[PDB]
Amino acid sequence: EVRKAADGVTVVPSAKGAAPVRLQVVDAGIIRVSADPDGDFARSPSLMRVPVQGDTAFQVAEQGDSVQLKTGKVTASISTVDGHVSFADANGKPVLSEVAGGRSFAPLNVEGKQYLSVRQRFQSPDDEALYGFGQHQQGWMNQKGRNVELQQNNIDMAVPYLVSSRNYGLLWDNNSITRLGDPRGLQPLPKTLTLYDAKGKAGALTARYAINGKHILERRESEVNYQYLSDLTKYPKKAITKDKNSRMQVTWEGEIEVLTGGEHTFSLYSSEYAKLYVDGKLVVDRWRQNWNPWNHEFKLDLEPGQRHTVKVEWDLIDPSYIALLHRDPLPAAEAKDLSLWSEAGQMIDYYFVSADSYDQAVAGYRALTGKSTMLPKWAYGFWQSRERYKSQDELVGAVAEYRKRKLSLDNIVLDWSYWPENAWGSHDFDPQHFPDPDGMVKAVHDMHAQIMISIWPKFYPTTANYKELDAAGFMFKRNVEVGELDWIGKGYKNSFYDPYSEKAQAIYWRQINEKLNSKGFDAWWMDADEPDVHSNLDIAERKARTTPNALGSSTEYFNSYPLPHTHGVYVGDRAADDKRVFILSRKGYAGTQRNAVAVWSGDIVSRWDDMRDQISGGVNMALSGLPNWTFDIGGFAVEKRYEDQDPAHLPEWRELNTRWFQFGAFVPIFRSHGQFPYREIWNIAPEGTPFYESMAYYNRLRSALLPYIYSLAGDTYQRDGVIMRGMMMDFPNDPKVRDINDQYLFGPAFLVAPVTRFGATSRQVYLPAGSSWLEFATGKRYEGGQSIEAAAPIERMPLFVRAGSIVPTGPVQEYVDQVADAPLTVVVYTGADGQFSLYEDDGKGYGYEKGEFSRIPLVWNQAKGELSIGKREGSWTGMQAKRTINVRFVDGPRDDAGALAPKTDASIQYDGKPVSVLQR
Ligand SMILES: [K+]
Repeated sequence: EVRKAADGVTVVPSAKGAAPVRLQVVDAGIIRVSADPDGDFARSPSLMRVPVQGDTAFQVAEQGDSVQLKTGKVTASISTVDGHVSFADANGKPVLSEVAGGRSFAPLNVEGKQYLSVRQRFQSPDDEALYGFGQHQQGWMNQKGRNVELQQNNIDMAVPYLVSSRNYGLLWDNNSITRLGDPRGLQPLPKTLTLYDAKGKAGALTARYAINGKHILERRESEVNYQYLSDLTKYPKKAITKDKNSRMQVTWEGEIEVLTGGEHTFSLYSSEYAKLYVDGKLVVDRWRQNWNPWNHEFKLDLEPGQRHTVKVEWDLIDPSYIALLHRDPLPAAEAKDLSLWSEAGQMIDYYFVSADSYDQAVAGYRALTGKSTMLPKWAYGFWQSRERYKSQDELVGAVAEYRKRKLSLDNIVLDWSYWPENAWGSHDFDPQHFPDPDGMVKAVHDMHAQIMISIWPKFYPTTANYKELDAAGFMFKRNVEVGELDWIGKGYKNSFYDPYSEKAQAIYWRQINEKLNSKGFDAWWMDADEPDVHSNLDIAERKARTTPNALGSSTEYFNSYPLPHTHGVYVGDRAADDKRVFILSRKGYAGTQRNAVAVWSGDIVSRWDDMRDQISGGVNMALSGLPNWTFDIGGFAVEKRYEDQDPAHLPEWRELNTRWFQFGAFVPIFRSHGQFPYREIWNIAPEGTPFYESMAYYNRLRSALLPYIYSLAGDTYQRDGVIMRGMMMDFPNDPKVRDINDQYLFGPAFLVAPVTRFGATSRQVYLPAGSSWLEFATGKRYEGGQSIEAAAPIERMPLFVRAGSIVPTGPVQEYVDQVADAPLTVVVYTGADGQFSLYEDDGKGYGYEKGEFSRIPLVWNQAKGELSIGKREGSWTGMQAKRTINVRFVDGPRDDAGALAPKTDASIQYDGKPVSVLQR
């Protein structure tokens, strides 16, 4: 049967067991595909979707084995035999096809409900590149051929939108644990491997337990598994020590042999120090803080009948976590497919986005899930934070010292534990350490800074606020019922609230409005919203302690917690006054950009590996659709050699933080944070060192680049754009940029290549083909399509500017708008044609929604040597009707290249009427 609707068609395939399939035209280039064994297409209401104003017109043709739906941009074909869908572009060129017979549905019976675990396979060629699907920690730029599980965790963020080099995007509308690649996930070591111990006896590896390097006991183990709290009960009791000094060690040693040949993948999930050798070669060498283990993946080509040695070396403190897990190759018929799997839902439901560019793929995500709210302009200046300022004098003193040193600072952050110890969730202030919070806020504001404060979803059962939420049915009960104690003092019972209902959101915000917003705080730091009820619980317990919610089970809704949670604060803060909202959330999700939510990569560590990993994490985050993203400059948690401030390791501490500070100055939000040692510029290193010189320079350069940066921020809303750009976005025809994991573009102009090795004074940098490049620090010109050894002394990061870039700049400022009516300096990097439409607005309220913004077109014609400043369009409260515009040309080596106050070459008065500036 074929049934036509006003917005698409439903096909009931003739083959036995093939599911009915429905197509809906959302817009000319956006097609919804739903497949449901029952044929009714009933699902829980989508959380990520917003309505779309689109052209839903289409034509139908029915020919033989297929039904064709045609829009102005797409032809979608449906098999009448098995229902499989294939998409072609306007010219009939194939873009993406489902696998015929490529759907899977399996029953899942949990929490009194019935769900389907669903899988869709698509045909995928060897040369397809894939990006997005959230923000992850393997250092993978390209996701092709990789296995990636969406499971909200401290440092691992789920957003189910994927982008392809084949000119499409896919939104997978499911809120449960989800898998790209292998639908099975990671297996215990012996499931598809034969094991031999250190004496060659089959069936186990040899495990040895030690305290302070002294052997305690040895035993055979067929699994390497202390992954979660429930697994720790098997750790040998005589091998445990809780001394403040003392450490523990475990080794596993033996050999593995596979049962089927091919590419095998692995994860060493670990905290504290962990090494792994295969065939004598070191393949994992990692440190994380004991309470935040994560996956460290590797892969090997292996064939049956051949043994390979394995040696795991773990050095830990109580408690720490480890697991060695494995995936064997999929069947050949499946192994090359693009596969998407979800644990719980009602049907397969996804959206095909036709995309002539990577930019258009991101724009389709914003159409489907919401435009990205504008953030306040001050959010794009420098943020200073600490875990934690322990008194209001410490916080205010940090602001005062930035001002005394004339460094640039816009925003200061107050972390957790400002409340009385036994009153988490009251939002009260301990008067010993915060005697006058209203005065704290006023003192910060009087120094022209904004203040953000930590608010968790966490409540102690003794607080009035807990009891209010609980009496209304909006407190998860299990964590308090089992008596789980947190880490504060002697340990406190606690739980987290249920954000899914609008009544819960109203209560949560009302408590915060009365206690905190009334005091003038500017921004909300919405931490731990995975939610992180008790760290390192197994997944069954995380689910049980967050269920039921107002809509259903935490199995159906495992990844969606931050969306309603941040929504409630966004709506309440926006209703309370006319200023723009700012939220920093530890997790994003599909749609969170519509609630004025920036995100960060979580409690990563002060390690060069983690720094490097954030480059590909940030690029994939932007291609997933979330444009306001940051990290802790220098890392969150630190090894003992850094916390104890061992002078032997001070040079590396300073060099890591300096390189990471250079990098942070060129990501969407610029923010210093972390655990002790203190992270303010002068506490990293004193004035006189190259570290201080470097941090001060990039701190001030950021303020001069604000006109450029904020124009990009305007276009995250106006043009559904991004700020951090993968190199493939602007060079989609250069295959060499598809897999490079340590370079990116900061807007259209700046190629950024952070230095991630101790003692490096240079690094290799690949310059994309098709453009020439100007070295920011010197003006030296380099042709595209080459790798160079770029100079990188401790104090400077490799930075190159694309020929034809127009970069609006201003004077160095200690805070946003310090100098009112500042002159604008347009810097033109010559060598090709270019254009840049400068967006400006009041930076403060929602007037831009009603058209209160201006655009000044800037056009550079390389043949003529002419910068055209076009007619201004639009106006806003506080706009400069007449203004000074300086112009500076960089066409090659120049002595003041990269200077904070460089020489200008022309200066004109602009009143909105078009004006031309010639280089000759
Ligand atoms: K507001």
